[PDB]
Amino acid sequence: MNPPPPETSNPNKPKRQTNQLQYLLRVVLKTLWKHQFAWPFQQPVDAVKLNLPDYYKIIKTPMDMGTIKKRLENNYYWNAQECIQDFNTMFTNCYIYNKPGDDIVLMAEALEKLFLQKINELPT
Ligand SMILES: CCn1c2c(c(=O)[nH]c1=O)[C@H](c1ccc(C)cc1)C1=C(CN(CC3CCN(Cc4ccc([N+](=O)[O-])cc4)CC3)C1=O)N2
Ligand code: NA
Repeated sequence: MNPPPPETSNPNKPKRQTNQLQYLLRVVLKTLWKHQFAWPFQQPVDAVKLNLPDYYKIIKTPMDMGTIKKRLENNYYWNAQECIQDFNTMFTNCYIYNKPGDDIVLMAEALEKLFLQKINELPT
């Protein structure tokens, strides 16, 4: 079975709008979302439908760009650091669960290279 997916809204979580967060949504997420390698990462990992039965025995902090996209669009975050941490978690899960040189790890590295490309231009 799959665990419950990460929340994308919470009536008890304080939130802000900042230029850094606008940048993360409009530049970083939108650029990675359209990438030809984005598709494994655009929704929570369905370990049943994808035939990764051990996935959630290993990965205890799931994250994906579909969740991140909705958190940004819903204004879930307080600061840019929280959003970067979610991206970092997504990539980490891929590198931890899969083995070095796995095709999916090669995909994640290309997306991560682009992610860092855009973060290097994050505004003040
Ligand atoms: C980030 C999580 N994640 C992932 C995977 C993983 O390995 N590790 C992870 O962490 C898996 C993975 C993703 C990409 C690549 C290049 C290799 C493996 C993996 C995903 C998504 N998905 C969808 C399909 C599954 C069906 N198809 C074979 C296939 C084709 C056609 C037919 N038909 O025509 O009928 C039948 C069967 C291969 C891909 C995966 O396979 N996510
Ligand atoms: Na911020």
